[PDB]
Amino acid sequence: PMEEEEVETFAFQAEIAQLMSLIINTFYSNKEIFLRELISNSSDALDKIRYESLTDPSKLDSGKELHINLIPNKQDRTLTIVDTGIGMTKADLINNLGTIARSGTKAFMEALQAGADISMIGQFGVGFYSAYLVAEKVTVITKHNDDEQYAWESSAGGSFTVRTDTGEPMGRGTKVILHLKEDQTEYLEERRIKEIVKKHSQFIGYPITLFVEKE
Ligand SMILES: Nc1ncnc2c1ncn2[C@@H]1O[C@H](COP(=O)(O)OP(=O)(O)O)[C@@H](O)[C@H]1O
Ligand SMILES: [Mg+2]
Repeated sequence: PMEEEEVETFAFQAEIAQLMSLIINTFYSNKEIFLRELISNSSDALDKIRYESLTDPSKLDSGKELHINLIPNKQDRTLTIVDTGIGMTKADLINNLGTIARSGTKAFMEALQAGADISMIGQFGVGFYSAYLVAEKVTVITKHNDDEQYAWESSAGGSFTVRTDTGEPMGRGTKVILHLKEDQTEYLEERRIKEIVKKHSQFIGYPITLFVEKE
């Protein structure tokens, strides 16, 4: 019997859409900082569930281990960053990943126009959008204790979608799936991933593991 799935399409807030266009259509060196930004997000989400669990230990029923996994896939050209952090409810996903204005967005675009390094993006409260330095499409799968599993996705161009995820269940957390641009396949290489984790993400307070498919 044919399955039926609901999709909701949302417009990015106008300056977030302008920032995404600037990130995609301008050459930047130092693109590797995308991974620092996504690991930082995971670390923040791990902190949240860790503290929430102090008030309410049953919040870890959906899984006690607090960690980050990095999964390059050379066959489908994706790099996935998975955490067991707090996750996002549907409302969190729509509000925090594109609809609500970020106070730093205009300042950051001015800084970039004046020649700032793209590394400065996290300081402006818009670090997630660094994924578009290396990815043509991003899919975020997330599960929060309060709610069902959802999938957010965008290829930029001004819009994103949200749907209930019918894929593999996660117990709790977020997976960011980067569909890499053709010229950015270095970020599937185990040596390159280890290099940029060591350079930029050395003080994060949860274990990170890199899973490499046997060649
Ligand atoms: N791995 C994650 N788990 C939970 N929420 C996340 C994740 N990544 C991003 N988010 C949500 O998206 C928001 C935007 O992230 P970002 O653009 O990096 O800004 P910032 O980290 O400065 O808030 C975060 O504040 C958070 O609410
Ligand atoms: Mg961030």
